[PDB]
Amino acid sequence: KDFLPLYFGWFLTKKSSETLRKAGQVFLEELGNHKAFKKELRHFISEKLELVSYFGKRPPGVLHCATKFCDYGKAAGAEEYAQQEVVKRSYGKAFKLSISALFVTPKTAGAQVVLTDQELQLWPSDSASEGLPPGSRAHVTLGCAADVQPVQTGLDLLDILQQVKGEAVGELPRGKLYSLGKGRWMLSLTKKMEVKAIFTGYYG
Ligand SMILES: Nc1ncnc2c1ncn2[C@@H]1O[C@H](CO)[C@@H](O)[C@H]1OP(=O)(O)O
Repeated sequence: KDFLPLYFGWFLTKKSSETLRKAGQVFLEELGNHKAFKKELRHFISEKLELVSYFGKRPPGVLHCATKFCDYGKAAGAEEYAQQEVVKRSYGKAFKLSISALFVTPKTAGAQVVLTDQELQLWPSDSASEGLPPGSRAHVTLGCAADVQPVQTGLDLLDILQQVKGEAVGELPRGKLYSLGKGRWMLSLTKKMEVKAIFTGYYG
């Protein structure tokens, strides 16, 4: 047949990618320098940690929010995903993604995406997902620790939302900082950030 992409997703514009990337960097700088984070460094790893370097594996270019990992058809449900009318119809079209929070764990750094009803139509329907609304996994990856694979980022977000399912420990310029234990951190943005993106397929 025609082989599918490596994955489908929304790919941020240059502009939006810059803006979100910087926001992520600033968050990492602020968080690592924050008194509340320094107290819990023993629950984060095994003197201050520079989190921008810790998350050394970062997206090189434009950022994205993946929908369905297809691995060129080899992944289960890949064909069944690509054949959908709403996918074929939305291919190449513009969307705005809403960023609700930035998060950090011992494994990944990322941004939480809250999909619109329309965008959720593009979310795949193939135990981490249990109990949470559809599309909760939706994220943009900002960084990964050396031996992590950024499939981890989605799992990390889901685990975090399973927790949030109390009171702020800190105040950052962009919002409230929450300490969720086990080295997990969440910045809830006072103002949700809007990024512009195009739905398409990555081949690489
Ligand atoms: N098993 C998987 N399930 C869903 N998405 C995956 C995946 N493995 C890789 N991906 C996504 O596809 C890319 C493969 O190069 C990764 O960057 C990852 O994007 P992500 O960072 O947004 O999660």
